[PDB]
Amino acid sequence: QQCLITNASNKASGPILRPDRPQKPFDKFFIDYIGPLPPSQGYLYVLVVVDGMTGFTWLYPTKAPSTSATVKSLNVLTSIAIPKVIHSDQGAAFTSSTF
DNA sequence: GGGCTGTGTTTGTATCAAGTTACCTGAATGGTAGGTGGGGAAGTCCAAATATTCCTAGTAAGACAATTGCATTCAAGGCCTGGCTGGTGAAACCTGTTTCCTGGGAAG
Ligand SMILES: [Mg+2]
Repeated sequence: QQCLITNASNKASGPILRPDRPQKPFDKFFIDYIGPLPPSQGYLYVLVVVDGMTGFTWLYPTKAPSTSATVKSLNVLTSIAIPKVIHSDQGAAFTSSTF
């Protein structure tokens, strides 16, 4: 067990999966902060909410990727309509028990 | 002559600290190798200190004049002291919450 946890596999994973598109908009949002960018107006982080139906991006810049900076960023966007599913990454701000 | 407040002397216990230690880790030491910093010796040049006089300006002084400063008296106001009332500050009790509090940890 000194040689099992250092050598890496020479066996690639198989074919990638293409999951199907949803059949309506407002079904899957794919959200991920970008940044730290170069600063402007006291902003560094930009929430990016892509619709999984189309590609229709939504931008909601914030000061710092906290939980509450995301929550008010979607209250603008939940004013439009309500999604069923929101995908993300396992972010520092999304995995919080508050969010 | 008397009085008031400060002061002192003695006791008990609670609290605070003194005590000794157990460990356990943090840190404190020992032995070494390396390079670097600094310390030391030198020199041409550099800046200040002196010896001088000279002249001049203001320093020093003597006189005078008048204001100010001082010392006293006057007048009363302001503040200190105390007899009193009560509203809050503090000490003891209880806690939930909040924040930290480094510390570790995950994830983008
Ligand atoms: Mg990301």
